[PDB]
Amino acid sequence: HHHHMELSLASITVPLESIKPSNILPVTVYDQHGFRILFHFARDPLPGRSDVLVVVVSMLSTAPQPIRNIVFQSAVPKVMKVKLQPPSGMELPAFNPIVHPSAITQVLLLANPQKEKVRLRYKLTFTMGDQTYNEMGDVDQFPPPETWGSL
Amino acid sequence: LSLASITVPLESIKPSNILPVTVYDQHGFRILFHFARDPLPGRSDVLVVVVSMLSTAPQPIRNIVFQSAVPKVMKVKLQPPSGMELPAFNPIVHPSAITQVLLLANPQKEKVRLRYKLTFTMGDQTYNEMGDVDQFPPPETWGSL
Repeated sequence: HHHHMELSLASITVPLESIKPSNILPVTVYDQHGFRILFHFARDPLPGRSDVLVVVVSMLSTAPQPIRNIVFQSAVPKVMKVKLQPPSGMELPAFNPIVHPSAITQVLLLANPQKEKVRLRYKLTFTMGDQTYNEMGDVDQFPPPETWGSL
Repeated sequence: LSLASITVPLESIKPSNILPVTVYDQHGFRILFHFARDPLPGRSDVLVVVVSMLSTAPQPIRNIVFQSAVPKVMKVKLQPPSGMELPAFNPIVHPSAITQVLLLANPQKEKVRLRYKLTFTMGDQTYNEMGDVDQFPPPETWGSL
């Protein structure tokens, strides 16, 4: 199964543009120093993947300073598998009212064949000004596995 | 001074290093104050504030009106905002924001305390919110942000 989940997650790239996010309300995973991480949920737009949850991670900042070398990582229980696709970028500019704000996106795929409730551990690394922060935390406000295919 | 004749184009504003202030934050709708100095060297007495409105809501927010009042010892003027609607938040594209320039005249250099009246609509749900903001930087530092 881990080999069948693994085989099913290998190679595949689900492009940002092909995802149709559900109105499920976004979950705010981190929100400190003007830096937030949000999770939007979507159905896997590829066939035969009702047991796969797509998570579009959005990283935003209203900080007065730039944020550099951003890396968001995630871990999950052995019964299921998570894969992160490369992020769109790794930096955010200081807030600039002249222009529209910016965002980093990162597509997460979560294969949960046994349809067990999801409990995710994240790790966040970012540099603001001159201190590198190393945050970690938990997320569990995921939509119920049985719906995943109708989001 | 009156702010009747004073205008500060958005493009001329340089963001300070001062931590912004979150003034409203409900239903995924946030209004933040970012401070700046007065590019117009008429005097050191006016405080420029850029008001940013951002939404992470899954529906659009329409009919957005941010108003403000201040004690009679000072004046406040709000230039026309960049818009009056925000789209539903959509992670597939870049985010959106409204901005509105707010000017504060405070010659007596007392502690600024402001009151806002924010109205907007989310679908058919209507919002009539009020509040206060009293975390402006000390007026002694308005000429050096």
